[PDB]
Formats: sequence, C-alpha cells, structure tokens
Amino acid sequence: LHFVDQYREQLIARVTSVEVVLDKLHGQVLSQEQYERVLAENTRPSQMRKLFSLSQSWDRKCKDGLYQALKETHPHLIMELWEK
Repeated sequence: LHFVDQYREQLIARVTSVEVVLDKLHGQVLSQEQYERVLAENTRPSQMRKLFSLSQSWDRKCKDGLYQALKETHPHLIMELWEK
C-alpha cells in the first residue's frame, strides 16, 4: 500500500520490533536470502532502511503485507501516522 511508501522514511526511524515484523514477512513478501540480508544490519533503522531498498518490486500484495505486519506489530504508530 502506498502507505508504507509515503510514510516511508518515518517508518525507518520508528518501527521498533523490526525482528518480529520481518518474521511475518518471511514466507511471502521477502525471500530467505533477503530475510537475513536485512536482518544482518545492526541498528534498527539500518535494518528498516535496508528493507525498503527491496520495495522496488513490491506490489499491492507485498507493500500491503508489510503494512499488515506493521499494524499487528505496533498499531499505535501507523495510527499516529494516519493522523499525520
């Protein structure tokens, strides 16, 4: 969803449970080689930013999945992001 795209750089610096947020993206939006690639990054935003690098091929299925996982992980953020 263009939501992750629009409020993109804001997620890079606010998504906290990056680990568990990628756990959900594992089986469908991002491959195995990708899963550990973005997981390799040390810091939270370094990891989060690495993830968005892969968006180049995300469709309403992928960009939506990411959104979905985010909403489950931490709702208060995307809820505050919409009010913005």
